[PDB]
Amino acid sequence: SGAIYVGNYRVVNRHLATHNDWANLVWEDSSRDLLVSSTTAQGCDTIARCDCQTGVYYCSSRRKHYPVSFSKPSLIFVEASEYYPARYQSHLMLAVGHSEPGDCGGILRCQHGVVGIVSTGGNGLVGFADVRDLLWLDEE
Ligand SMILES: C[C@]1(C(=O)N2CCC[C@H](C(N)=O)C2)CCCCO1
Ligand SMILES: [Zn+2]
Repeated sequence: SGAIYVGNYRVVNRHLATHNDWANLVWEDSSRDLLVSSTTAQGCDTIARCDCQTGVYYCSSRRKHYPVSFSKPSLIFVEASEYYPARYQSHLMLAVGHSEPGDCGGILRCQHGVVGIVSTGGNGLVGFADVRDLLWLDEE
C-alpha cells in the first residue's frame, strides 16, 4: 500500500483504490494502473520534473529503501495477477529489485522529487508507474 500526497491530490494504484477514492475521483487510467482522488488537507510530496534513470524506492516487504537504476517509461507486457489479466501496461519503468503484492504504492524518488509508485513485481524485477508527465498534479 501507499500513496503520493501532492497539493489536494492523492495518487494511488488504481487496483488498490478505496470507495472514498472512487467517490472523490479526479482521474483514473487502467492502462497505467493509476488513480487520483481529491483530499481535504494539502500534502507534502513534490513531483519530479526530469528524465532521471537513477533513484531510490521504498520496499515495504523489506522495510528498506533501495537505490536503483530504472528504464524510461514504456509499454511493457505484465503477467496476469489477481487485479489485471496479462496485458500491456503503459508508462511503466522497470528495475532490478524485490517487489511482492503488498509493495504496490511505495514511492520511487530522485534528487528532484517523486518519480512514481511501485505497480508490478516478481522474478527479481520491480516496476514503477511514472507520474512525471502528469503536470496538472502541480496546480489547482
Ligand atoms: C504479483 C505482483 C504484480 O506484479 N502485480 C499484481 C498487481 C497488479 C500489477 C499490475 N499489473 O500493475 C501486477 C507482484 C508485485 C506487487 C503486486 O503483485
Ligand atoms: Zn530527477
